[PDB]
Amino acid sequence: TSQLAELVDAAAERLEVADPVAAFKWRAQLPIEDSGRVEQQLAKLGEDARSQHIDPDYVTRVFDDQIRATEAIEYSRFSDWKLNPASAPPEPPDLSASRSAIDSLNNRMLSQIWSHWSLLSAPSCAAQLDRAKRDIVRSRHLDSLYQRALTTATQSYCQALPPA
Amino acid sequence: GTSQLAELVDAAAERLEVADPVAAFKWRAQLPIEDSGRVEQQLAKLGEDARSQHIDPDYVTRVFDDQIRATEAIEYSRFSDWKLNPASAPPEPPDLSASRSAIDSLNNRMLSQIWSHWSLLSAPSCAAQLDRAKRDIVRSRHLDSLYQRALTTATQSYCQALPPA
Ligand SMILES: [Pb+2]
Ligand SMILES: [Pb+2]
Repeated sequence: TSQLAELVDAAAERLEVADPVAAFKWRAQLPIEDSGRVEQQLAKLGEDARSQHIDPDYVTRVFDDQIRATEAIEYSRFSDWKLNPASAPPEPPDLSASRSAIDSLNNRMLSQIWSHWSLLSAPSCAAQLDRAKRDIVRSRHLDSLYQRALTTATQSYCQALPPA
Repeated sequence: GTSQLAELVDAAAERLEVADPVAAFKWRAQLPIEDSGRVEQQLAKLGEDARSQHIDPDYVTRVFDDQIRATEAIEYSRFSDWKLNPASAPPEPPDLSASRSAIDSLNNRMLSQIWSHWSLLSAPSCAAQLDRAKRDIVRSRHLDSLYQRALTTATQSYCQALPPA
């Protein structure tokens, strides 16, 4: 098992929430973009990082990637549902429920980042991440879109700097 | 041999291809893809255009509702792509004037073809001749899997229902 399996799995788990979020927005006719909200979600995460003495700029970069990957999945689903609306899940969970699940995933993600700091900042990170991704892509039989989204979500992981 | 519906299906496909410059503009301008009120205006004008040529406006409204949804679907797919890789979004894309003119011309080509092929669009042979036309235009325009799906959605109301006995 890759030593980055937990963090790449958490990334994938957070990507799973794009679908019910999209489903809800589709039915409610809400826009996918929410620049104000994203700006603020990243604010809290930055401050959480500072509290644990985790580099906030690294954290905000990673979560920005994560959020864009999620937005990409929502747009892809809207594309599919414009082509064939019958596919749109009729009774998705409330957006507030999805957002609370996301908040909890974020906390776990940040904890896994801190736990793996020495590895994320080590030269073996690129190799370990490619292995973690390859394993999870196969084991979850992730489709093309989710493979791409996972790449985007994890693209800044190995940018961590070792402690002073 | 060429489907009698190839000219119509080719216009539909060329009109779908306008999704690309339109999406690139909306992306840079930070505009959403959708606008229900805009689409209802566009559909209303198409109905008026149909009436002017004594084409069934309800039929034209259904066909163009499908065409517009299919176009939106392409626009959303590009937005997905550009969220994953923002550097791939076309930089400093041109404004929508060319796209506007193209859509006006293609709307007119489509409507005139619906009149020209009305008997076929109403006949049992429509389904197979639509299939033949789609195959021929997918090839001639080298349409990828996204545009193949979109062309299917755009043309799904072309063939009219037949008597049930
Ligand atoms: Pb580990
Ligand atoms: Pb899961």
